[PDB]
Amino acid sequence: CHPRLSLHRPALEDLLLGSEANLTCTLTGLRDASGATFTWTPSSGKSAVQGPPERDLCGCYSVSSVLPGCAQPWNHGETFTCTAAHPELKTPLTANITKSGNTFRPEVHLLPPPSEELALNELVTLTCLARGFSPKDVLVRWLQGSQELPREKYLTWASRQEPSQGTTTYAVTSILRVAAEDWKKGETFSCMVGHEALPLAFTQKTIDRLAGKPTHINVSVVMAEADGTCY
Amino acid sequence: CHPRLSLHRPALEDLLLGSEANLTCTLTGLRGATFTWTPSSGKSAVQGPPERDLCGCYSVSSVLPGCAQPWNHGETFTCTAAHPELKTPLTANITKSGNTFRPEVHLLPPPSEELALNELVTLTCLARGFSPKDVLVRWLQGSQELPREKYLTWASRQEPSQGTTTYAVTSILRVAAEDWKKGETFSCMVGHEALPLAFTQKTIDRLAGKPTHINVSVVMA
Amino acid sequence: CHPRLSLHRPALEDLLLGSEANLTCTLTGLRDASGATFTWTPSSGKSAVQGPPERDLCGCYSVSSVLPGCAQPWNHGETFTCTAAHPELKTPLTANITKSGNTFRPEVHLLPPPSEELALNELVTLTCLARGFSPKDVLVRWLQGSQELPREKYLTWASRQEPSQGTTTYAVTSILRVAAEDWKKGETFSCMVGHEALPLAFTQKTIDRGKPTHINVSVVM
Ligand SMILES: *[C@@H]1O[C@H](CO)[C@@H](O)[C@H](O)[C@H]1NC(C)=O
Ligand SMILES: *[C@@H]1O[C@H](CO)[C@@H](O)[C@H](O)[C@H]1NC(C)=O
Repeated sequence: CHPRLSLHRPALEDLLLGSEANLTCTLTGLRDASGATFTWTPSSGKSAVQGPPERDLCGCYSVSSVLPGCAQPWNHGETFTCTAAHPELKTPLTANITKSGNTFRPEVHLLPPPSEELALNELVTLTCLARGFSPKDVLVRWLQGSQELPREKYLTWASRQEPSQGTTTYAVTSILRVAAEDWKKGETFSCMVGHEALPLAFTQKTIDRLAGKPTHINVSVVMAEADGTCY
Repeated sequence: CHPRLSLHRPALEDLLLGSEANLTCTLTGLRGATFTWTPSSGKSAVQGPPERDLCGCYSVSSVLPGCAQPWNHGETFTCTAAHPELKTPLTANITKSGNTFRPEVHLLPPPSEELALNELVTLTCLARGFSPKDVLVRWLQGSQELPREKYLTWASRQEPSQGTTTYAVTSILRVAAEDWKKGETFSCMVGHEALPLAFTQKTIDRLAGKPTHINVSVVMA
Repeated sequence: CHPRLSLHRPALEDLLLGSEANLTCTLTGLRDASGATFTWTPSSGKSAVQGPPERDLCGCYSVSSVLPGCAQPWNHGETFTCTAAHPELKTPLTANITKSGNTFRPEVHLLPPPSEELALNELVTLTCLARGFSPKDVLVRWLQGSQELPREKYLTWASRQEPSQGTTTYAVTSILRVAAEDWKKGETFSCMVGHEALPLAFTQKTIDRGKPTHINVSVVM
């Protein structure tokens, strides 16, 4: 039915681990096609190419656009605007976007395997929880030793909003299943989280067999020459 | 503009808690209609009193109630529709699932980095490896069941193995530090179709993360 | 020496395990005619079945009245009624039943094994104790790991009334005997209790080898 125009933030995986940074601005409710060419208030190379539209419920057309090169305006704190001229409305429709403020940084925790899984000796599982961050975009990757595991080895849920104790924050989880022989050989596994509010955009926590439910605390302290003309 | 038919399995919150379990056939059109159910069951249904969706065709539903024992008994249900815009009647059907699997539930203790700020401790519940993807999760404190507005549970994704198809789901609950240091206990419950007694429970308190022995030695040499 | 009529309740195993519900109405005593007219005052269509020709002592002919489908009306608060009239007893009589109020939730403990047999290394006992619930209807089941043990590997007493201050609460016990190799190896067990005052119909406690922590500190000069 009637058209409606929306704006979309740049993807998180391209700002952290990438080079290019494309914004995008779509408009649904287009009948077949139109002569809409968009307007963007910083216009340094506005290669706003649209391409073939997509089909909706019972057959409809929706066309969009992009704009490249958005690292330094998006992180420095610029502003953007998208608007297009089209038939099926009175006034041409507009939209604006800005990098958010009033953010929080995530608290990352890596939990050891439960004690019951260790006796069966088939596989174990390691849980990675991130908690209390204000925008809802995150990245979770795993490492074994120092080598990154491929994406199809683990499972990550989505970011959701947790019950309120003040400001509104979010959370996420992930699990990885590894062979129970390697847990006793002494390998290490570690979890990485990438978020906007962190200082260098990534942080990590690490766990192996000794650190984390050890059933053993051994510590030796040797203090050598306590009466020893300290200068 | 376009016709469509569906069925739906009865919801798990009604199959497990209070047995009044419905079974829904929808039709999305009329851009007047009669439905027919092949198991007799005596009690007839009620038609939808026909809301609209997606800016378009107003759908119409009809619900056959009182079918909680033939669902678990292994019976089969089909519902047959009719409409002016339909050339033939449409039919579809639904059965109970076969070759189920039961879940494995774990409750993990809070990380020790968290106890140093004196605000709130975090408990984590995980359930893994069950074949039909429908599940329930409920938390407790002692015996008092907590209201649902106090925790957060995720959906039920599919986990990456090569053997079969299995699923998993998580949940967190943040309780106060003063109640944690007193020795209050907390529990996590999971409900599944494939469990024999329909519920399983795990609990925790401020012990059971503490280590079993500590060896310190100070050498003045 | 002649009985009068009264009315029983549904079985808790059937009412909790999701299957069905019945309701029984009985008189007996003498081998007389089959004009035992059982009549139910509320009846949603499917009325009762005049039951099997059961016998009791000196030919005391018992037949009963049993109706299916009694979960939702019993649970939300109806008030059922049974009336009867006999060829000998042509003077009719009636009884009533009602789901109770004034409920309390149970408290379940599991207790570790008995140092005397902890040294003997032959067999160990685990005792489950429930206490303080309002009707005299419970279930007890035992588990190991995630697997349910059969009902022949333990014993359970009946629920006696406990004497204490003011109100009438109840209690019941059960014991389980298991060999020592898996008990010292680290296998775990569970005790479950079903009761109609709990909001999710069940609770469950588990036990395993509750010890304190060791601390060794040594100074070497
Ligand atoms: C952004 O647009 C909204 C309406 O779409 C308007 O209310 C708001 O003032 C705009 N903000 C700026 C900074 O232009
Ligand atoms: C009923 O369900 C079966 C699968 O159980 C399917 O193969 C069939 O197409 C369905 N419809 C019928 C028999 O009309």
